[PDB]
Amino acid sequence: AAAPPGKPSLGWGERTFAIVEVNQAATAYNQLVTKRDSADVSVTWNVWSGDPADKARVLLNDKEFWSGTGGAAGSASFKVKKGGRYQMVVELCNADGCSQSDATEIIVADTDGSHLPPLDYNMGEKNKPFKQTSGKVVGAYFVEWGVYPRKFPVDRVPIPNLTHLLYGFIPICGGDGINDSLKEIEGSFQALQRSCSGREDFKVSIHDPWAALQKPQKGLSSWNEPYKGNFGQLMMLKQAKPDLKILPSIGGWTLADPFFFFTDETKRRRFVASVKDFLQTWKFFDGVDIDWEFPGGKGANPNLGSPKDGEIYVLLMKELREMLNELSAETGRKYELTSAISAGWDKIQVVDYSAAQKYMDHIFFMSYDFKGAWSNDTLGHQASLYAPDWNEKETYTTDFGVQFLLAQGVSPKKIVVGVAMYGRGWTGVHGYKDNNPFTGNATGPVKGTWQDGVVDYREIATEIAQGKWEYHYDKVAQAPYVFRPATGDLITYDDARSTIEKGKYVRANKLGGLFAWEIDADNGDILNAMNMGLGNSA
Ligand SMILES: N[C@@H]1[C@@H](O)[C@H](O[C@@H]2O[C@H](CO)[C@@H](O[C@@H]3O[C@H](CO)[C@@H](O[C@@H]4O[C@H](CO)[C@@H](O[C@@H]5O[C@H](CO)[C@@H](O[C@@H]6O[C@H](CO)[C@@H](O[C@@H]7O[C@H](CO)[C@@H](O)[C@H](O)[C@H]7N)[C@H](O)[C@H]6N)[C@H](O)[C@H]5N)[C@H](O)[C@H]4N)[C@H](O)[C@H]3N)[C@H](O)[C@H]2N)[C@@H](CO)O[C@H]1O
Ligand SMILES: *[C@@H]1O[C@H](CO)[C@@H](O[C@@H]2O[C@H](CO)[C@@H](O)[C@H](O)[C@H]2NC(C)=O)[C@H](O)[C@H]1NC(C)=O
Ligand SMILES: *[C@@H]1O[C@H](CO)[C@@H](O)[C@H](O)[C@H]1NC(C)=O
Repeated sequence: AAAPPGKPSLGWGERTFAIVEVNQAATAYNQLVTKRDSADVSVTWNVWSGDPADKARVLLNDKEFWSGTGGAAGSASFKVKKGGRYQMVVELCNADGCSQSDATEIIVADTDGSHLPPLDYNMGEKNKPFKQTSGKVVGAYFVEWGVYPRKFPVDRVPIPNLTHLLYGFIPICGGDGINDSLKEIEGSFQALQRSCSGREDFKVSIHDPWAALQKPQKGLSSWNEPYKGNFGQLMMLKQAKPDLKILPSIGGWTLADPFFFFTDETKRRRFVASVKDFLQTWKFFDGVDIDWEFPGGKGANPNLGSPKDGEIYVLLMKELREMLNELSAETGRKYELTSAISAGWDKIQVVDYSAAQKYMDHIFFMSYDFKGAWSNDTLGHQASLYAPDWNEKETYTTDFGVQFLLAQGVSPKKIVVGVAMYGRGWTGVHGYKDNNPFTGNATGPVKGTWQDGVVDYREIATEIAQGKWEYHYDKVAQAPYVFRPATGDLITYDDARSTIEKGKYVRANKLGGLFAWEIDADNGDILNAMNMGLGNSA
């Protein structure tokens, strides 16, 4: 006896939608992104000779999203708040029974990666897979510019082997006076201004929208993937490892300048609000990393810095945490507040980290760049654990900084020790005593991989193997270095031996773990060492 309505046939229209719209052709951030709180779906259907007064429903994965009459040649529009891949069906009803259209798939995109398959990886180069068993922090920085000459997109990141991924860097909008430090690097200040065009200063932006959201990378080349570039892959990343913490790092050396204006409480509040907006917009992020270099000055800008920064650093941490607290209220998620701080005691002394730590999850202790080509007559270890035998009252070492930091009353668990995946070096090192090249003087920077005076560990590791270097290991300082007595070339770096030693130090002293700058300069050796040295499972 049953005679349901005719089978609805879905008309043609849009099949992909986005809760957060991204303009694939925008240079400015304000034109690049619009966050909506829901997407907006439309479906057309048609039944030749039907009863328009029948009942109609639109079902996304067998759940109701709309309800009306439709009947014969109908139409519906409704709002979807959570992204994913949905099977869409139109259902017709009369007094006998119901009819279901054939399913059509739709993509509702959103920035927590819901619409995306998991970013998958293969261990590359010397990486060996580990399990994060130790409960220790194992972090690494990923630079935005890595996708250009460096050829290191997100998919080359060995994500079984990390607990934290720091994205460097996120800028703060500012022109002349605000962000002058960017001018030492050609194109970059200008690149920022184009990005922040029409944007209030002291809000956060994206330094390179192309790299971040528009560049095609593996898995996202199709002409309408809502999100491509770096952010796109990072979304797929949280989908392979939902527990891997991905933090946006704000500042760094050449972007830290706006922080010195946060003495102005009005500007600070705008900033914190913009970070809140940033996280609601880019949901794959898990909180905030602050990289102000440095509170009190002595960073890129020789004209910026005040003792009054130590107190600002703590109020920024208080207000940021409070923002994340109400961000958690609305989203039910947990967020991390972290920060990268100097390992020099004279910069540490500026801030009361015992005062700030109650707001923070972790402190990434920049225990590298202790020495470099910025000096011809202060040669030494760039990232050593202890002072060298030929200079016992050396204050710029991992150990000294950590002890100094703890002495403020910081809880050892929050301190995450830094490891260098790069070398700093010199050339023309002459006039040294006792076959120790550090007692002499250089005539300039070593020849660098990308930049002068800096060398990727992969480059160093490979050339040591071609016999192009004299390898030595300071067993007292716990740091390696290569030397070339001919040309007078000298390079300080971290290798797997010093890195395992930092691991043993972290564990002996009940520290938080290790992190590395920067992930692309490693061949796998060092991250293997970090994991093997913190007690993780192979
Ligand atoms: N005693 C002090 C010394 O301490 C001091 O030395 C300083 O010590 C600190 C210690 O903390 C060092 O800082 C640490 O290490 C890293 C760097 O080593 C720090 O990172 C900083 O952050 C900023 C973020 O903006 C970095 O900016 C980026 O720098 C790169 C250059 O490598 C730029 O490259 C340019 O990229 C653009 C595009 O993005 C390129 O243009 C593109 O070209 C491609 C080609 O294919 C094309 O397709 C594209 O269309 C086009 N867009 C352009 O050609 C590149 N030049 C990035 O753009 C730029 N964002 C910055 O590098 C880095 N400094 C980190 O904070 C910290 N962990 C200090 O670095 C060190 N200076 C010394 C100072 O010498 O003084 C003593 O007194
Ligand atoms: C390291 O030493 C080199 C060479 O002594 C310095 O470079 C020279 O700087 C002077 C300054 O006018 C120039 O006349 C020379 O041409 C430069 N180099 C050479 C090879 O002649 C360099 O400035 C020193 N670096 C630091 C950080 O002190
Ligand atoms: C290295 O440079 C310092 C700078 O003052 C100088 O005093 C010293 O004599 C130099 N050493 C050699 C071996 O040239």
